[PDB]
Amino acid sequence: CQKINVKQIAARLLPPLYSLVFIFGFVGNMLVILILINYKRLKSMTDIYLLNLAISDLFFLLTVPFWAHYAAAQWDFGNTMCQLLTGLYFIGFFSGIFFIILLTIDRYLAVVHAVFALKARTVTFGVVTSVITWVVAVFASLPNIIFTRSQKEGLHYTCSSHFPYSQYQFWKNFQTLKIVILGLVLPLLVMVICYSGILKTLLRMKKYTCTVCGYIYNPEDGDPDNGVNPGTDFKDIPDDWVCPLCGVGKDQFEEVEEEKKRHRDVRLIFTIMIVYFLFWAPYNIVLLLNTFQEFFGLNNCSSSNRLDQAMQVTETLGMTHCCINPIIYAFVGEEFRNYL
Ligand SMILES: Cc1nnc(C(C)C)n1[C@@H]1C[C@H]2CC[C@@H](C1)N2CC[C@H](NC(=O)C1CCC(F)(F)CC1)c1ccsc1
Ligand SMILES: [Zn+2]
Repeated sequence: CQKINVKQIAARLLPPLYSLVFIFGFVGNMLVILILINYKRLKSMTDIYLLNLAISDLFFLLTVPFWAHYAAAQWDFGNTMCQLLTGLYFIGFFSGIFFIILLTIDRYLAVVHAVFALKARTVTFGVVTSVITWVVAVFASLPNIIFTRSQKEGLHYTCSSHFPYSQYQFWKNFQTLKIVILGLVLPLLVMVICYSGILKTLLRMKKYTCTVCGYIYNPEDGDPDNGVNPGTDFKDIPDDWVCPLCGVGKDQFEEVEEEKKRHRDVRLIFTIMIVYFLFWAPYNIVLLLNTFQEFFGLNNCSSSNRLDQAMQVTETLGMTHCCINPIIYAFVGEEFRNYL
């Protein structure tokens, strides 16, 4: 068996691709950072988390031109930069998802537990949680920065991670589960718990009109005369209940179209999380497949080279995501459109 040489392809394909993701990302993110302070004026907890999410992206973007040069030639920046850039990449990766989860839990706290929302959703506490988030991200990145060095291999310089020989398999497995759990498994649980909890709180809030007379059932008012307590969802009401005006069943009732512009905050943060999974989930799956190829997949010569190739391709897609977040704000968020 023998591995494949991708240097010839990558030295042609990666430098113009990376440079453009950089141009479009640096410009895109700086526009976001500026508009959040100079127009939006950081009024809520969302504004603090979205700001830090754009900083984590810029941190990721700062490393991009260095990767473009390394792909095209070699590592001409030394050891200091090698660790410092792999650092900003990891710190930028972890804090990025960490702030998306904090933007998810935030919407779960605003929709559900509305009484606790107004009580504990300050700008000062938002900054405090943000300081501790950037710290946790650093500690998560820390082992990966340490085992990264820039070494000369024959006539070429490299900037890669080299785990300790004696415990090579343990660090390979431990770092795989740390990236996969904190980047896919953990936020995926948060996306399931929160958004199903938000949707069930939203659903209760919907108003239903009688298609016969026009009676609008408000959940907040209910129907005490017939025995329907206030707050109760229309769907949750027994079928035997009739219209308090004409006397028709729940079947001859339709959903009132909603101006989901309150829920525009929920609709945007949902797109940030969903689109994060289109760029980062393919890499996270392949990472688990490549590390656990023996006893959990195909360990053969051909399949291993295919897995390593798929890992580079899917980490290239994941990297591209740092320039994608402004496009979501430009389309989903009506506020960003109003600035132009
Ligand atoms: C070079 C280059 N050219 N284009 C890229 C990407 C921009 C595509 N790069 C480099 C490849 C490397 C090294 C720094 C940064 C950027 N990448 C981190 C990978 C990391 N993954 C790992 O360290 C795992 C590897 C497999 C394992 F050992 F089994 C477990 C750990 C990571 C962390 C968060 S996302 C990816
Ligand atoms: Zn009626």
